[PDB]
Amino acid sequence: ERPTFYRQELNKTIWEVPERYQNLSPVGSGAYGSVCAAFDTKTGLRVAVKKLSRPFQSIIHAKRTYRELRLLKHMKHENVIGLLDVFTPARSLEEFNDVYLVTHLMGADLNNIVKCQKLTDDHVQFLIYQILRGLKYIHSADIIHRDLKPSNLAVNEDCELKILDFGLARHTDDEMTGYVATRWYRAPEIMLNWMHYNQTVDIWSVGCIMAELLTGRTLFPGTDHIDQLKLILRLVGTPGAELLKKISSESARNYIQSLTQMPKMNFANVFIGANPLAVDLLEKMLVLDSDKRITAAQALAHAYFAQYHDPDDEPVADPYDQSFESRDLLIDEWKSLTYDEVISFVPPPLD
Ligand SMILES: O=C(Nc1ccc(Cl)c(COc2cccnc2)c1)C1=CC(F)C[C@@H](N2CCOCC2)C1
Repeated sequence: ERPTFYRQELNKTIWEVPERYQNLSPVGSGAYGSVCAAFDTKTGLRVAVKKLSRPFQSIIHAKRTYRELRLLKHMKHENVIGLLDVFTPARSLEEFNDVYLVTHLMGADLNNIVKCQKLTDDHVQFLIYQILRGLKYIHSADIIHRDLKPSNLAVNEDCELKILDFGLARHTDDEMTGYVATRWYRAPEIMLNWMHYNQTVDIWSVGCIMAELLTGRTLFPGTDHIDQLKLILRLVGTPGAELLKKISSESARNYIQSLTQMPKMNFANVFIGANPLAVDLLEKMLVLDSDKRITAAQALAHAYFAQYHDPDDEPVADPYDQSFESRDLLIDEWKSLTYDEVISFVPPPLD
């Protein structure tokens, strides 16, 4: 009933995997887990196999593992990463210490593509169309990516795009400091802790990515947070009273009122020679007030995507029960939760 498992030490971590996974080759590790490329002999797919580093070490660890499983079990979209397989070598709940996730192997991101390929406006259209299509799906289930960047967008040779999160790491304070790609794509409200954030933080990141595809250059390469806010605000303008009032942090509100007031720039003179439709969409994405930002759903109807848009083939997600996000549980409760879900996984119909 249970497939047979086999052992292999790679980089002094033990991998126990069903025999159907062959030719395991390490691709990356990080505090939260290690990844291998593999060949699934049962489907003829090349796969990535993520083994979670100490999945139930803390409460906050055990919850995180439960969170990633649920997410990845829910996501079934062309432009979003799907789960091909999840497994444990544990034979019971008492043995359960280890969690392995299987997806389609990605190889080449948008950061590979913007660095090493001349992109036409049609290429930018197709790329941004697919992110927006994926985000419409992610957002309709109330899931927020929070970390959209070119290194989290997976792109094949026909320019076809999947949203994932490659992040194997902790997301600390220093990793966000300095001249770092980990902070260039973030919405200003979440970068600076301005207010309680929402879905539209993802849209900010899309406008950041999109700019970069049009110019082949980072839109906001801040040497630090404050220097990144000065960049942002130079492009889009210092806020007025209406937005100032919405920033819950009085301390941070006091800082943006220190700044010499600036008008929103002429985007057609920042983005010299762009499709005026690309320009227009950028101005409706890169809006400081997240209440005023265009949504994915509204963006898929923008004239800039007329060649791709089909309102009959841009689906929403199924209802996602996220009520667990507001419960306190013990490790063994998260672990058992995770376990039901492992033991319950039913494969994609081999498409
Ligand atoms: O992609 C995820 N996890 C994941 C889960 C399993 C694996 Cl194997 C991977 C890595 O895939 C690779 C690795 C190396 C080379 N090619 C492909 C990643 C995500 C985890 C999340 F918790 C969230 C998530 N994301 C949420 C927002 O919408 C998009 C999906 C994606």
